[PDB]
Amino acid sequence: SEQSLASTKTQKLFNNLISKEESLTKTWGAFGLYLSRQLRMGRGTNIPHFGTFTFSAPQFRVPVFLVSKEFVLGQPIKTGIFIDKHIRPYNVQTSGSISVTKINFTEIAQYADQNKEAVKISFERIIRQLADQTRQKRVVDMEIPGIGVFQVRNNIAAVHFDEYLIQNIKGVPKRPLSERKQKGDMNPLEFGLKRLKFWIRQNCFNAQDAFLEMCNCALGRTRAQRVKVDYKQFFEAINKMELDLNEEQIQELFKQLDANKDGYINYTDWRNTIKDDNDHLQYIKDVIYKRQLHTDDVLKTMGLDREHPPINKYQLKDALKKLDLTLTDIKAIRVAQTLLGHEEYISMYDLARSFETIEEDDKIFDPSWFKDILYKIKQKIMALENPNEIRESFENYDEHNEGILDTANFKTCLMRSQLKLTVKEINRIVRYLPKVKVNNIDYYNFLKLVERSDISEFAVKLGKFIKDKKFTIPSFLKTVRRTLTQMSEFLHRNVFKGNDRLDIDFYVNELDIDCDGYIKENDVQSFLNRYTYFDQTQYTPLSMTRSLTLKSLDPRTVSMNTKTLYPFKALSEAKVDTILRDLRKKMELKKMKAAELFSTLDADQDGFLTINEFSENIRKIIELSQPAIDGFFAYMDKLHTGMVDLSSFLKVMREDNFDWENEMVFRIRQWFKKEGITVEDSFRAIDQNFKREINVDDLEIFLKDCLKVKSEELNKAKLDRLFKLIDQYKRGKVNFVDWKRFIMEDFGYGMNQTIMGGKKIDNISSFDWKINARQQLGLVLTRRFSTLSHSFDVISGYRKKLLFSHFKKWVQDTDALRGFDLTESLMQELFSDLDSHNKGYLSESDWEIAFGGFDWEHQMHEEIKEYVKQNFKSIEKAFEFFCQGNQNKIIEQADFNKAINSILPKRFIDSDLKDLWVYVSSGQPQVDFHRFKIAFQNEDDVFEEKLLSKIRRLLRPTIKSVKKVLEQLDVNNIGYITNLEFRNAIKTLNLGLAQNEVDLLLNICEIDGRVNIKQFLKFIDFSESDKKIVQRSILKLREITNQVYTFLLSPKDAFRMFDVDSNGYLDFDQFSQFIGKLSQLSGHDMLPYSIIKDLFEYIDSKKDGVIDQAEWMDIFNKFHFNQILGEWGKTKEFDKIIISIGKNRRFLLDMFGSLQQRNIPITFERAKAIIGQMLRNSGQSLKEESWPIILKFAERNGLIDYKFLLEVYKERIKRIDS
Repeated sequence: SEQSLASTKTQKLFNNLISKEESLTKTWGAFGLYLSRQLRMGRGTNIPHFGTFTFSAPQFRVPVFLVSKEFVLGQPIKTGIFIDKHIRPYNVQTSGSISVTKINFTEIAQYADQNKEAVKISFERIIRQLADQTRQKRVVDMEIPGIGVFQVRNNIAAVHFDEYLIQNIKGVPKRPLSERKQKGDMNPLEFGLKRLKFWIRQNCFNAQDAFLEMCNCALGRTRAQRVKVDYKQFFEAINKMELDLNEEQIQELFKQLDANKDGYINYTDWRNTIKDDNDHLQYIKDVIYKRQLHTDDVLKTMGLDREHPPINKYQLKDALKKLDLTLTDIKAIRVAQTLLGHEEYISMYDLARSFETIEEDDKIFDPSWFKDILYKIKQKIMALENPNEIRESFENYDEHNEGILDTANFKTCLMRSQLKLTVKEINRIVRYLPKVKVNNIDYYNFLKLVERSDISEFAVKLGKFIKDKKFTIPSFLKTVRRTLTQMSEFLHRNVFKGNDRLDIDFYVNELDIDCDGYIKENDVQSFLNRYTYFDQTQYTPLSMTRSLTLKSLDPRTVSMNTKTLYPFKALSEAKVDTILRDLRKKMELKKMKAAELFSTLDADQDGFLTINEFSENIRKIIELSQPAIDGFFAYMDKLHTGMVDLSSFLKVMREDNFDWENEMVFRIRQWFKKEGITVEDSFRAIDQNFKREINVDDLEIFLKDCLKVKSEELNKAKLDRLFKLIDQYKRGKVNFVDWKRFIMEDFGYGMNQTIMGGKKIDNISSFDWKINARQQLGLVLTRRFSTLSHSFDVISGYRKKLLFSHFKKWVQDTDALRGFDLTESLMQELFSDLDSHNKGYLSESDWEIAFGGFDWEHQMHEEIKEYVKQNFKSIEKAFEFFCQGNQNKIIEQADFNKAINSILPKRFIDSDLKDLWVYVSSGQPQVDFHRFKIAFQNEDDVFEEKLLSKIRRLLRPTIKSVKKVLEQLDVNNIGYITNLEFRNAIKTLNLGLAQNEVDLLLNICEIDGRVNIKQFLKFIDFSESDKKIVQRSILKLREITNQVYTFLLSPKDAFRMFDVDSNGYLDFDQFSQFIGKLSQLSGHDMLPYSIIKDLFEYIDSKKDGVIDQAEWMDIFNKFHFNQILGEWGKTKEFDKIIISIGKNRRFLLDMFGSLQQRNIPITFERAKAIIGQMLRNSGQSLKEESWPIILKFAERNGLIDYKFLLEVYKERIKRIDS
């Protein structure tokens, strides 16, 4: 144990610490070797202050270590012994005359290669340290090298010796000395100034005119040149000058104007304060001010936006000429020069600041009010109860689903929404939305902008990366090549530098549609064209054979299923009707028929419709948004197979499933739960003809009888479908392996490698009929063609694309789907399943990926070796059986062929057998064992339930009636019997029950100290399933017993004869020769192996591996006149009568010769009367019905030839005696 080693290292560490180890280690090892030697010697080892090692008292003797009373002073330590993981005390004070020697320190010294005194000192250190522990530890365990662990617990001590040592020393104390010896050898102012200037420019007054003007306003019409204005006159003027200035602005303006600070504004101060700036720049500024133009409107009028890069003088004058239509180029250049100053470029912020435009208030997210309103609309949208209400209203107002609405309708939808948008905000938004078709707006673009790292971004970036540098898809593939890993590395190094290579793999695994590990042109095409639908995995209809959603798990080689692109969401019926009405009226205007549209939509003329082709084609008639087209496409494809054919598109223009079969699979699995019978028994429960094969007849019988399925619901088609679902190996007949794997296999562990020939796909049931049909397809292809390329070419008819017509024609004239009976829709979905990229056609690579993993020769091989492994205990018994008893232990072609034909009838033809020989022998004319090995490598309630089941099994062959015995021990017919007579009755039944379980039955049936009978009989019986099993075996057994009677006379005599070893028990080999002899004599065929083993298990009711005389009788006792004949056969009276007949042979010789000499024929009556008289003379009486067995066989032509009977009886005795 680890604790013992830890304690030993603890002792060593303490010793090392005290010293501050090798000596002590070597000393302990040497002492252990010495103890091992002496224990092998059989001599006791007495060591002072330890105790003595000795063997136990007898008989064999177990080593026992006695602890000395001086091992620990003051604390009594008792002598104990270890047994059964436990340590028990020992109370033997005598050594049983076992000579005991003292410890030899010189021997231990020479073993340890150290000084004898040193070894003694170390060993004494060991004893003292052990004693100190035992004083301080209640529990002590210490190991001895080559002996075991010295264990202490609760003041009880013993040593856990080595088990191998114990077996070795067993029997030593009785052998001579030499053998022991051999065994033991181990060799404000600014604003006011602006307002005053604004007026001065407004009324076109210069300094003179403006001065005279406000002088007139403040002081009336005056003509004096020298006019001075004080603060009060200036204020009343401001009131009369409507400058909209408050008192503070007025005071600041007056203070600034009064340059001399004399309290009066003379004309000198006003020339000093304001200068004539008659420039068009101030004109434009005044225009912006009076019209109250916002900044962004002015910018867009000039042709520039907030994000426009800095502009030079040329773009500046162009924008200015855009702003003012009347301005000339020279004036615009002057204005641009003034604006720029000494800078080559003017920033747009500088331009806006200089223009003194109006900035919008309450900006939160972006200086542009357009993005501000977009963000506010967004926040309200996810603040809605339904964020999708706006798009629903937009679609409702779009009667044609064009995605396009005029200004009026888009306006109306804007007002009618809850967005709480003002009319001014609403009409401001529209003016900057792009206008398609003059007066129409695409609201999907608006929704995308308002809404505005994943698979979509990765696909878009990859597409742009491909497009920018002008590479076609094969050119891109070749450039990358200059597999998944290379693609990932190239993407990480050339495109997505900012993403981790792990994320690059995370995207490339989605780039691999076909999941073969290789990215071809089709993968890139599908990924670029239909990437948008990678997030509709929540809408696939879960056929519960396939469960849950599973992602790209970054497979090593173990791949997964496909949850990928499709437009699965569908429009509702009313809107589909509206769209159909519109499209049909446009077609009627076009005068273009339905089937004409159907052919026209099919661009590639393949007979089907795909989402890419439809989306690119239907838009050429009616403008439809992506959601509308996708939904109507989903509505058409009720099969959801990725294609829409002529018929379904007619029907939309104008099913069936497999839930029942898998549901029955679950129900059958549940019904197995209650039974408790084994897999072999439940397999026997179906095959009622012992045919080992559950054909359609056997399956339907089991279905309608047990499962109580209505006969109206069972037709050939679905029964064949269920049978094909069961049949793993597609053999048209279900053996033991087939049904066993049907019942046992788990759904979610990917055991379907055995089906798909090594290819693994997880979370897909092996029992899905799609995969079974694929397996049948692959096996037929491998059987009827050489190379998959050749098969692809011939099926495709030397074409590059395989259409649905070619495939259905080939399966029809090939009968490859016989037994599945798939309908047209089912064939369409199968062809869809074969198409991984949903292109509507299969390429050569598709064919190879779909069927490359199947090999009928290989499949043949693993099926054969699986059968061999399961049905033979070892490879040796197998090889011996296939040797057919050959004395050279080498299997020639004929022997192996015969073995294969017998073991698996009708599986193979001569060519298959020759191929088997070629495969197994590797071209050698003979096969040996090495080649064969290589080629073929309350709890009580359940306890009583088990015991009752065992007793029901054991009472099957007992001919004695339990009721009869129970009544015979019930004298008064009261119905209660006490324990003693119940025990005697159970013994009389001779059920071989051990005392513990008969006491268990006593506990079961104990009521007030008595056992009750009627309810006991009610409790133990035969179940319906057991009765059905029992009824099955008579007919085979009845004819076997018929042959035994006719040829082997009686079963008892045949049992005696074939018990060659004379142990009273038969193995399976003697039984094999039993059927061999019976078939040879009877002229019937050799019964093959599995029927033989099943009959052997039926006869062997004890499961002990052998058949005794009792079971041999009881099984054969089951087949009134014949019943009593079988009864008397098992009796001691039968053999006693034979012996009494045979002991007097000479008497019958003389008597029969005397009758013959008197010309008296020996008929039946005379012989029977004489034998009865002889039996009466010996005190034996015989029943009249039991005469024939004694006499019928020896009769020839109606006469009894005595010599034949006498000789066979003599042989009978000669066999019986031994």
